[PDB]
Amino acid sequence: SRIKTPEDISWLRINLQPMKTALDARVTRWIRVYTDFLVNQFRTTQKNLLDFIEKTKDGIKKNPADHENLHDKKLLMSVMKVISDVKDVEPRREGIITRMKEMVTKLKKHNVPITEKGTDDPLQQIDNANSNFIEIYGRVFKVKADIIPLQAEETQNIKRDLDIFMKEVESFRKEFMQKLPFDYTESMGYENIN
Repeated sequence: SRIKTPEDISWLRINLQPMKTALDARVTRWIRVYTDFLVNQFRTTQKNLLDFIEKTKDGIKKNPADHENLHDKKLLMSVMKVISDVKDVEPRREGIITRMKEMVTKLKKHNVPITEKGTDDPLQQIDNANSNFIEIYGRVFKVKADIIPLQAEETQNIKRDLDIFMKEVESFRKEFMQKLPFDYTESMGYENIN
């Protein structure tokens, strides 16, 4: 823009406006390529973690009823889920939220502020998702406190399984060694091998 108006040489008249416009457009393409992806990444990871705390609460709501199958994990629409491991995955999302908030602060320098001024959104979509996240983390914690206690018994079950199966493995390995070097019926060459 600061590039001078069409300057004419002494010999003939001259203009630069098409080049000026095309360079403006080129750097505008640069700006667009930079902006779109950053808005997308920050907003998507925020909506992701919001929904993640949602489904966390919903999962913590299922098991509190004491049953033998609920002593184990849960199975729903091809997804497998323990209570304790989810009590653990909750702080992981809580931790990603902070880096995401810094990223949204950076995004609050191009496009979240274009929203704040242009469309007059009093609350941006990311910050709305963030407030909802706070509420749902609270509710998650409330249901989380009740079913903190979990599968000591099932860990013991795993151990017992490993034991029994190793013992039968050992007996079968002894039989493996017995029948391993052709100590069986040997009538002919193909027979003893087969």
